[PDB]
Amino acid sequence: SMKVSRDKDGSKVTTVVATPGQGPDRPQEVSYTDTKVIGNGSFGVVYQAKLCDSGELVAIKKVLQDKRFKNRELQIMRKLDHCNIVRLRYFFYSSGEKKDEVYLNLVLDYVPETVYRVARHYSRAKQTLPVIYVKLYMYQLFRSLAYIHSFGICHRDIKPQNLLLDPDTAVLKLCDFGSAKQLVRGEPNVSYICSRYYRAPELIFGATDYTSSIDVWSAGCVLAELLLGQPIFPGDSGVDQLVEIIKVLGTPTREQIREMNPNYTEFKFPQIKAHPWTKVFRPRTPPEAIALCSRLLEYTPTARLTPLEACAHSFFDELRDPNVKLPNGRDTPALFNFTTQELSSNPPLATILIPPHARIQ
Amino acid sequence: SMKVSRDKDGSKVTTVVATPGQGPDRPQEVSYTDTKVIGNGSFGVVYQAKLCDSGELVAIKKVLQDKRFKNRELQIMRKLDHCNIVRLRYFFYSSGEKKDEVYLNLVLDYVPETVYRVARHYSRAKQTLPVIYVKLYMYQLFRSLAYIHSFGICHRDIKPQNLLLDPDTAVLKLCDFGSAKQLVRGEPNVSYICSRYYRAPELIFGATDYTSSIDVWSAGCVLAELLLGQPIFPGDSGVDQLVEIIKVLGTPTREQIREMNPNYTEFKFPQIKAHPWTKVFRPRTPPEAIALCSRLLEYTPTARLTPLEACAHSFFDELRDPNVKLPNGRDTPALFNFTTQELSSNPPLATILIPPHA
Ligand SMILES: O=C(NCCCN1CCN(c2ccccc2)CC1)n1c(=O)[nH]c2ccc(-c3cccnc3)cc21
Ligand SMILES: O=C(NCCCN1CCN(c2ccccc2)CC1)n1c(=O)[nH]c2ccc(-c3cccnc3)cc21
Repeated sequence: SMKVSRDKDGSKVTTVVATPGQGPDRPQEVSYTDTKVIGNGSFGVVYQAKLCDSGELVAIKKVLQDKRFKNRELQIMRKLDHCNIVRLRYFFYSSGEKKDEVYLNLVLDYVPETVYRVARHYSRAKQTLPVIYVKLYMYQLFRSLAYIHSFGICHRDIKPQNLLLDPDTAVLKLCDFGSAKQLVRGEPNVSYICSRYYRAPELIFGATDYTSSIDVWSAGCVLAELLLGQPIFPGDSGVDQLVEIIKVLGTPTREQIREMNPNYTEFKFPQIKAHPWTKVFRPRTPPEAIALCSRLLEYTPTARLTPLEACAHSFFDELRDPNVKLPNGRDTPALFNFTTQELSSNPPLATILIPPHARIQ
Repeated sequence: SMKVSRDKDGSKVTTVVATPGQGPDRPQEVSYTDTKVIGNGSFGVVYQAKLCDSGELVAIKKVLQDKRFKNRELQIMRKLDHCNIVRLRYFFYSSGEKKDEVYLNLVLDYVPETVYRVARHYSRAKQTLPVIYVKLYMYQLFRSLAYIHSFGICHRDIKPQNLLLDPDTAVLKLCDFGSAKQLVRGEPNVSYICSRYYRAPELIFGATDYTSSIDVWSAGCVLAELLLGQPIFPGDSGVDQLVEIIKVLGTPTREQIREMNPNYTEFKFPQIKAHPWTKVFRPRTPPEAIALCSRLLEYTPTARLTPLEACAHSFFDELRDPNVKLPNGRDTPALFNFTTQELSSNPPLATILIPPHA
């Protein structure tokens, strides 16, 4: 149930009874106005709304609730609390019209921009993003992957449209968990997840025993695209994307093929040597960025860095400098407030991850 | 070896010793001029050129040759001869500076347009291609699939970009055989072929025991797109594409899933009723066109029409009318010159496929 009403200016106000996303189940009376759509697609609509009291903007994600099982994205978002993941404020059920069908409404944080839109403005104007921002956005993405992976949860759809940005504060928040799943060893998972251009090679080869290192592949593809100004592995079909990977990574050995898809899909590729990564990027591209990519875009899934090991990479050393500032002069966002959960994959890395000036009493 | 030279007006002329495509290996001296790149991508470059002895335009596809095996696309082109398939006129090998790497060059026919660019012109102008042209193109596409399927060959990349058009003559020619493979029962094949928007469901579910009916699915996707003015099953991911398919066809039954990919990817889909096909298209969309789409876009790969059965669909009856003509006044191109090879899937169909007046 929801109660539609209005104000003196006919401004029109919706009031629902929602459950808070985190914390104990204490229903809340939430009133919002100025509902406008911000793109639909597949799952359903994603609306923007203004909360009547605080005036804060929020997002509402309206999808159709299956009456059999509870919604998997709901169950994951409720376990998550991290500064680089879009927060689930409230959720409530409703019905559009008659239908006899129930809708699930996820009330999330609003963030004005996406990496996709930002990187597209620079690419249209024949330029690239300032490396300080590429460091800041990549770091916060790797932080969010390290957090969700600590729970065994794989995003399975890392792409620039899923990376929200506050331009003022340089904050990045991972969004869209409608494909995320907990990966349990020995259970099979569908291989048709993840968007084209960002799918790991084991996904293209149809493997169903893939681990969380697919997200790291994807992130490596986001980084290279910020550096190149265009997708590094484009293609309208599996075969085309493989060709563009071979061009960069070289032909995969019989051993590397086994690590990806042990089924061996029974295909023979043209034998091309390894493109020296330094020849892939612009001349002034920082060597440490090229180093990070090569360690993320690996054939062998287990040879790829983990998210936590990526943050500790020398490419992010400038972020650990005590004097680092945003170009507009503000302080950087929270970068070093790691929890025990985040660090659980490798707690000794906090000797690098937490810089000395951050542990000053 | 290729001998670069010039004419006497300052034009630049290339002369190679090439092997005719469809014949005994007996190389000739071919010369051409006016080399223009018309697009590359993945495989390599695709030029356009003019034969010095006839001024005929030709396409040259240039790929890199693996010294291990022979090129699979060359081996297929040499066995194909159909009026709705781009002919391989000659082929020859060449280099390019040092490299120590050999390039294969396929001299193919030139056709000035594609179904993609023509479609895109009507879409941008908020019109739909007139149904006569949708019939003509779809029909010749199905003849070309009926032919190649009769050799057990699957194209595996049926999309509008690969459907060449001569606009004056209304001739369509299939092209790009760089993913084509003969499909033998019991041998597996890679599931990562075929462009997005046009991939059959068993491909999205990663099956490797698929048959030629993947091309028929792709064909129906072309048909729906020409009717609608945009792709029917868009999506940047397999999940996104399957949702668009569930929207139209309804939730696949546990039976239909086993027929597609018996492994069962292990996924649960939302339960959506079948969208009545007549509510997918514009109001004035011919019911026969909708009827043919429903028989091409089937979950069960064996429930789909074969290319030859689709040629005999009532949607193409106007093409077998003795008085049909093109909108520009010319006669329709070859449509009924079937061969035994082409009809071998189902010879009884000749009494429909070849009208009394041909
Ligand atoms: O997309 C989110 N902001 C994007 C804002 C970017 N412009 C969009 C609207 N406008 C514009 C658009 C087009 C042209 C011109 C102007 C101005 C800013 N989101 C949030 O702010 N909170 C979210 C929570 C979940 C999801 C989401 C995304 C995908 C799948 N599932 C959930 C998205 C957001
Ligand atoms: O595309 C073929 N005509 C299409 C011609 C259309 N242009 C003309 C216009 N425009 C352009 C206009 C102005 C400036 C720049 C460009 C480019 C496209 N082809 C033929 O005519 N013969 C073929 C044989 C093989 C293949 C092929 C393609 C891909 C993979 N493998 C084989 C294609 C053709």
